[PDB]
Order: sequence, then C-alpha cells, then structure tokens
Amino acid sequence: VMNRLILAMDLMNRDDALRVTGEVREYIDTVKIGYPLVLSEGMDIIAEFRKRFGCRIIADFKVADIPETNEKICRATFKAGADAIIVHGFPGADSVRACLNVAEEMGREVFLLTEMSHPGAEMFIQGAADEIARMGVDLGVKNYVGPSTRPERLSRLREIIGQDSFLISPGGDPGETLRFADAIIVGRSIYLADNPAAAAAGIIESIKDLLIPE
Amino acid sequence: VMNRLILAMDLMNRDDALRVTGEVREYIDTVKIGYPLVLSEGMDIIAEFRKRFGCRIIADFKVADIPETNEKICRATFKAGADAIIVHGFPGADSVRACLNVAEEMGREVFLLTEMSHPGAEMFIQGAADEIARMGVDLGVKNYVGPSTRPERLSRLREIIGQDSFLISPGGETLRFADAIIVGRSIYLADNPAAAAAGIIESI
Ligand SMILES: O=c1[nH]c(=O)c2[nH+]cn([C@@H]3O[C@H](COP(=O)(O)O)[C@@H](O)[C@H]3O)c2[nH]1
Ligand SMILES: O=c1[nH]c(=O)c2[nH+]cn([C@@H]3O[C@H](COP(=O)(O)O)[C@@H](O)[C@H]3O)c2[nH]1
Repeated sequence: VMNRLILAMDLMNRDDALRVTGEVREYIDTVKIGYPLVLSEGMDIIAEFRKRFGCRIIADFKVADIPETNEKICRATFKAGADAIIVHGFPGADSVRACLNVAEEMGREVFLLTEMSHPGAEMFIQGAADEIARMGVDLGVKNYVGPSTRPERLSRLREIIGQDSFLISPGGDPGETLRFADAIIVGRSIYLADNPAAAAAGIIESIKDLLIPE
Repeated sequence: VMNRLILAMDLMNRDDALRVTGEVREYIDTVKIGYPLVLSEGMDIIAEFRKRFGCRIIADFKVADIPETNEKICRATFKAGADAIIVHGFPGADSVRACLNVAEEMGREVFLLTEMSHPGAEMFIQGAADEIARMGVDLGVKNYVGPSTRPERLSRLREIIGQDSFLISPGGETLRFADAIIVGRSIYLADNPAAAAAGIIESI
C-alpha cells in the first residue's frame, strides 16, 4: 500500500531480514513473508516485524487444505500478527470461504492466488486460472495476487476481478506491472542491493512518475 | 507403519498434543502433524515428538509453491526432524520434483497428495486426480496420500500407483487398498485415547 511497493522479504537468516526491513521502513510499510523464514525462525518473527517496525505483514502461506484446517491455519497466522494471508483457490470455494470467515471475524484480509507461472504451472494451474478468479469474484474476494512475468495475463486477471478489486504482483517495470496491479512486489532488487534503502527509493521515484489515478 | 494406523494430530496446543501421543505410542508410531500445531508451538515441537516418543513424523504441509520455495520449505522441515512431508500435485511436476530432490539429498520421504474430498474439491481437484497420480508415478514417487472416500475409489488409485507403492488415506475395507489409515479426532478428542486406538486396531 504505502508507495505501491511491497517488500518480499525472502531472506532466511533473521539478522539480515530484520536489518533490510528496518532500512527501508521509510519507503515501504508492507512486507511479504513466506514459510521458509517463518519455519526457520518461528512465527514470532511476524510479531517482531509488526511490533518493532509497525509494518503490515502479508503471510504468503498459499493455504491449500480442507476448510476446517484452513480456518486453523488462518487463526494461528492472524493471531501471530499477520494483517493478511495468501490462499490458493485450486482447493475450491469451501476452502477459500473458511479463510474469509476467519479474516472477517478477526478483522484481517485474504488474498486469493489465482495462478502461478513457474514451470509446471501449465499442467493444471493455467487452465483453471480464469475460473478460480471468477470463483473469487463470486465469493466476494477483494484482494488478489498475480502470478509473475507475462503482463498479458495480468490484464486478463484485472478484466475479471474489476477495477475495484485490489491486485498485487511481482514484476519496463514498475510501469508495465502497475498498468494493471495496484502494487508491485519486489524482493531481490531490494534486499540484495548494497543499499536497500536506495533501491527502494529509486523504484518509488519511478512509481510516482507514473502519476497513477486513485 | 505400526499397526497400519497413523495418528492425525490436529490439536494446536503442545500439552494436549504431547499427552495424546504418549498415551497411544504403544499402539501407534507414526504421527501426522500440520501447520496449525507447528505455527502455534514452533517447529521445535517436531524434535520433541521424536526424541521423547520415538514417533515417525509426517509433515502434512500440503506444499504448493514454486520449485525454489518448495525446496526451502522441505529443507527446513526435514532439518527440524520430519521423516516425510506431504506435497500437492496441482502446482505441477517441477514443484513436486524440487521436494523429491531435497528428500533424496537428505534421506527422507515425500508423499504426493493425489486428491481431497472436502465439499469444494469437485471444482478443480477431483478432475485432476488421476493425472496427478499418474504424474507421481512418472516422477518416481513411491508414497501417496489418498482422499477420505469410499474404499472402491481407492481401488482405482491403487491400480494407477501399483502394488509396490505405499498408500495412506483417512479411514477394514480401506485397508484393502491403503497400506495405512489415518485417524484423528476419534482418537485425540477421546477422554481415553489409548482405548480409542486399541479399539480401532482390534477391528482387524
Ligand atoms: O510465480 C512466480 N515464479 C517465480 O519464478 C518467482 N520467483 C519469485 N516469485 C515471487 O516474487 C516475489 C519477489 O521475487 P523477486 O525477488 O524476484 O523480486 C517472491 O517472494 C515470490 O513470491 C515468483 N513467482
Ligand atoms: O479428503 C479429506 N476430506 C475431508 O473432508 C477430511 N476431513 C479430514 N481429513 C483428513 O483426515 C485426517 C483425519 O481426520 P479425522 O480427525 O476426521 O479422523 C485429517 O488430518 C485430514 O488430513 C479429510 N480428508
């Protein structure tokens, strides 16, 4: 949200993760954290980022279980401090709804992952992408996460979810991506930079130059 | 698996989880744990189950990310002590391959989840099940997880994966096709977990 830039904190050692995040806090307030960091350092790391830096945390857990278990995963995740959680749609409407129910009760957010673009994604994901996105619309999902690369797929997703829905995705960027996504997710280009704060600053400048309405 | 019965430990607090486990260890040696428990108590609880009870641990994490991330998830999970991890097939062969390579490197195991039967699985999962199972066969997968379903349905899954493959699924008829059955609530919510487990095993 802040500056339409989300940091994908994918480092696995706690020191570097905390260091880099604090260094860019001036320009980025939203950070995405996945399982590798959480499983190695504990869920308390989420609480630490929020408590210590006041950032918003998106748990990229790609939740993909049956309804009752999804509910428990979301509860434990929101209890630990996450503001939002990323959920798979392939498991069906029921499994997504369970996540929406907990988010509703706790005042948090669910991001629906509609497709992936890694090799192998063409086997089952690509073919179900539009239908999964439409299922999200039918479920009242308001936040979506896009695959990656291929700007043409992004345009398609936006057409399905509408102008009102919130869409985030990784990376002529940031411009190409932000023609359709509301915020761009950036990891390496920032956390592997000699001066992370400088890299974030540079990208934010590019983003502001776009003069994006609303 | 001891007595062909796997305990699905879906509780979220360490005290109840450890209590039920120690009470059924004379009957069960394999325990399946999920993110609810590990996210609530820490991945270190895996070492507690193994060092304290001698349990084999199956991490039901339904791994479903890109290859590089799946690799990291499996390495952290095996490093914490899991003997095996359950992985989704819908993200494709390469995502599954990444998990299998970490298992090969660390001497552990990967279980491919072929299907689920909850009320919504009919939308995309059911239709992909046979292809996912066949995909596992071609990737050299030897361990599979089947859905909670009528035993007749597991017959088809068994025909696909062959006689040598190892199959587990939520649960006597089921054991006509699956090598072990997975049971959770009937045992861990029981006032007497030991008696519950002993009763299930007697049904053989
Ligand atoms: O579909 C995808 N296929 C990929 O190959 C891929 N690589 C990275 N990611 C996701 O993008 C976030 C940022 O990654 P970067 O460090 O490359 O900016 C990461 O945190 C991931 O969420 C991928 N998503
Ligand atoms: O395909 C499935 N459809 C379902 O509706 C379902 N409900 C539970 N489970 C799985 O079964 C394990 C044992 O659950 P119980 O506590 O009911 O014995 C659990 O740990 C789950 O892995 C399901 N699998």
